[PDB]
Amino acid sequence: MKEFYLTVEQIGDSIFERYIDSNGRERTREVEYKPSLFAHCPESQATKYFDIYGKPCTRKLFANMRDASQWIKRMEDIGLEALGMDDFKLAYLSDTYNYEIKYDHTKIRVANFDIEVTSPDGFPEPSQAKHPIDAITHYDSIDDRFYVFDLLNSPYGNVEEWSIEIAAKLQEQGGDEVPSEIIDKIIYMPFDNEKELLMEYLNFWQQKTPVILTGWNVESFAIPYVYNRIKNIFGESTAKRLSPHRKTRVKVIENMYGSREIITLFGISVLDYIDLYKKFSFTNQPSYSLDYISEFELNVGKLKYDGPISKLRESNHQRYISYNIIAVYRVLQIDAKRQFINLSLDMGYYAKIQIQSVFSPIKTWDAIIFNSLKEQNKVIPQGRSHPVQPYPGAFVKEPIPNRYKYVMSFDLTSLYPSIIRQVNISPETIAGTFKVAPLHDYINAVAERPSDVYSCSPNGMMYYKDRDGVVPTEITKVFNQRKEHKGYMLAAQRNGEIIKEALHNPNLSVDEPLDVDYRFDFSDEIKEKIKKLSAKSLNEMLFRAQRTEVAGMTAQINRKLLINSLYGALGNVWFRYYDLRNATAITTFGQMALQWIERKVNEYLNEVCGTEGEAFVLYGDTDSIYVSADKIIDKVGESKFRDTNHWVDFLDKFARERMEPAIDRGFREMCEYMNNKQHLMFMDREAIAGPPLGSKGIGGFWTGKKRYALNVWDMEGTRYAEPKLKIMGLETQKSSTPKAVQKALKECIRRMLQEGEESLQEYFKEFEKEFRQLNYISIASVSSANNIAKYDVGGFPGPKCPFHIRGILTYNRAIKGNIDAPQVVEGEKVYVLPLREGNPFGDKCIAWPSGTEITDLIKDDVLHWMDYTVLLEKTFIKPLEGFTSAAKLDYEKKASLFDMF
DNA sequence: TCGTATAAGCAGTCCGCG
DNA sequence: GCGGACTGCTTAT
Ligand SMILES: Nc1ncnc2c1ncn2[C@H]1C[C@H](O)[C@@H](COP(=O)(O)OP(=O)(O)OP(=O)(O)O)O1
Ligand SMILES: [Ca+2]
Ligand SMILES: [Ca+2]
Ligand SMILES: [Ca+2]
Ligand SMILES: [Ca+2]
Ligand SMILES: [Ca+2]
Ligand SMILES: [Ca+2]
Ligand SMILES: [Ca+2]
Repeated sequence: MKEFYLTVEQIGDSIFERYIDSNGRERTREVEYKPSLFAHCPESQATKYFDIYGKPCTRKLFANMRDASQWIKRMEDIGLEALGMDDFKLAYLSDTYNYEIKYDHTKIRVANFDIEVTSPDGFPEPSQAKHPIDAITHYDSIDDRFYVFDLLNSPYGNVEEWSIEIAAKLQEQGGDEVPSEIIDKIIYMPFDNEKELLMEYLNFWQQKTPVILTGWNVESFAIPYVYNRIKNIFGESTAKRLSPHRKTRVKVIENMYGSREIITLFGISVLDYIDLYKKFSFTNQPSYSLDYISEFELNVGKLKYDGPISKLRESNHQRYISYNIIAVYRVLQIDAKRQFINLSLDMGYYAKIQIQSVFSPIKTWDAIIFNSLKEQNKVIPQGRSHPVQPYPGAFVKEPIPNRYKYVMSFDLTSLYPSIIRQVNISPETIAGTFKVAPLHDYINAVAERPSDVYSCSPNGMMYYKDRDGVVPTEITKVFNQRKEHKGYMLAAQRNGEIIKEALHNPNLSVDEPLDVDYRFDFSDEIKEKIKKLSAKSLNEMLFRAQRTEVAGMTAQINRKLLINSLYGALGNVWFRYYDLRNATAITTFGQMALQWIERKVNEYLNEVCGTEGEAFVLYGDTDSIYVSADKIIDKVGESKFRDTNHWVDFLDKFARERMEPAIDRGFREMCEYMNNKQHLMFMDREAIAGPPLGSKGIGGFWTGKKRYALNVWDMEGTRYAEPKLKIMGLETQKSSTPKAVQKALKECIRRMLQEGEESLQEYFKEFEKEFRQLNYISIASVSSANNIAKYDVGGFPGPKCPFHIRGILTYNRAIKGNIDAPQVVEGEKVYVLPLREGNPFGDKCIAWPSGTEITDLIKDDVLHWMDYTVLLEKTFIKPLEGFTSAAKLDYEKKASLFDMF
């Protein structure tokens, strides 16, 4: 096999590299890597190294890395550019792995771990580590085993061994239902004392040293706790055995308001799954507890136990260990689904970076562009200091708030990256500027042509047309990878719909799901077989189709994230290629393109309908337009259509055969006007929306910018078995809105779009009547809680105190003196409830940590004093009134003359 | 919330608005 | 009570 790195570190003048050798063996080497850096040199001198602008460079080879660093400093003191890759370990990887890396994941040791710590006096601070570690479950991907380290004897209780037999049993037999598929994979090691537990853990760690280290909150909790606990018990040198090169750093993470400490373990790549989830999942969650996320991702039941977690070990050690094991498995189950580790390895090896650098697109892109340029003996510029400066972004059209019955939307593919490619926007392709007319003049094609030589953006920038810049070249590669995976995702989605249809008529028979690749559109043969399957097989196939879709989603959406972040990096001061001229060139062209095509689509439709000045485009945001199709439907007449799918097909065909060609012509003209290198403004039909044929549904509505709902029949070539609500921006989509309220509002919107006003009034009346029965958690609002101390004046609300922060202050007073009560963590989320006048809490709201039941001593009081009226008016009625007035509908039946009978 | 970007919505405080 | 000025938070893109 081809060799690949696992981890790389710089330690003084040595590179420490763990890698897989040609035989598949894990090795470690120390290399006295001599880095090269570059300086500009005279034109006369003959060399093979040039900077990105074609200026000649001389290579300076340093006796060691510290010399290179010292040189960079002296170059700053002199006031001269020190060119080249200043992160020497990236240069080492580039030198050592000068080919496309092909990695074998089966050879990479992925460790998933979780620890337990009993604590009476509240949260066990990792930096203190004052309490014993009494359980560690460590899953190893190479052995495929859960190693369980169990403390039998503690100052907080002596306990009996965990029993694998009870662990396996159903909860109905008094067991813990540890999943039967892992029971055989558990290696249980009980211990008489904490020191031997920890010593053995370290010896184990040494034998099976993680390359990738993950888990849930491992970076913020488990790793620092284990490290500091071993430190406190044995000394630093022993704690540093967690690093394979015996080097660690206490790393301070700085944010806006305060800071925390993590431990950097050299020669390990820590990918904390919470952090992976937050970056790559594209969710915003009310809580980030593992139970909550597991429930959301996997539909698994919450881990059940009585009493505080501080008493679970001594009261039920059996359950204590089993839940520790299960918590580790849950992260693996989430990864089997979401596949973020796979993604991180793909991105990391592609860029030739430390795998943990996938969190940073700036680092990812710096390394991709460096390797790309190195290939041509080109030399990257030095990073520079820049002041943070605002710059303009996308255009968003102000919609007329209204119902909109028939809507067809159109969307530009991967817009910002396409702009970069079309215009040829790169640090080294800048050709100069041209005198800019107001944007409106370009949109209406009355402005003078910017250039007859260069490719232009309406911000005034001109770019070379002779060759592609390194940014277009490298963004195109990842764009093309994204395209492949999105193709797989949509095929899986279309395949899902095929299964949902067949599920309407399941066969009464025993059979097995078809062995198929859901990444490809089902053939005719597969379609026939599906029509003959049982519901049990169809459901398993639907589950599998949907897992394939999710896998594709991860792969495609995060490649899209990476390429859109390359645009965003052009507007970040820490990026090597930071240039506000390039960032603005991109955003300004985007603005032009959307308004240009709006004008075009309007002109085209006014023509085919034989009108003038009619607004067919009702809305647009950044890269997408929404076309009112009412007139198109009316031109054939609703009565001519057999069913919903009939007009959906007709619109599909109108969009494909008539509008897209007009849209294409309009963008090709704009490409010529701007003299761009390559036409890449590809705008395709996205959504087809409208009410069910023969219903009183309104189809869709907008309330304002970034706030709308559509009843969608077809999305990007996926014809739904059942219409799908596409709701953007409205309270149903906000994590701050109560769960039960999101669900109720969503159903109000469903009724509006699919059934009409009367149906809506039916549902509202019932919800209003019954809502006081809803679980308090389901009707709690959610908010992040920043700067709690700032607004805390002697335990009371300071000036301008935010409503949710007031809740927390109320809560804090209610749990005063109690170090066992859950504390609200700064920067984390809270549930928030209003409180009726004259409650014992002494204020108008209370807040407690999200994902949790509120502590038992105040629960009854909260439940008794909860202000249901305020709750209803704020989270439900106000948003609903917003929706309905926008749509010219009433949620309550207005009195009429018929009330006389 | 360490980790690419801007546009823009709504809740809530504070206080004006004769 | 509603709006603007502003903070806080959260979406859409
Ligand atoms: N997370 C982000 N970071 C930076 N820029 C973004 C981000 N999301 C969107 N944008 C900008 C760049 C995008 O090209 C543009 C429109 O985005 P969006 O409608 O999500 O899809 P897209 O056109 O980028 O890809 P596609 O439509 O192919 O899925 O807005
Ligand atoms: Ca736990
Ligand atoms: Ca699209
Ligand atoms: Ca798009
Ligand atoms: Ca059938
Ligand atoms: Ca879009
Ligand atoms: Ca097309
Ligand atoms: Ca009480």
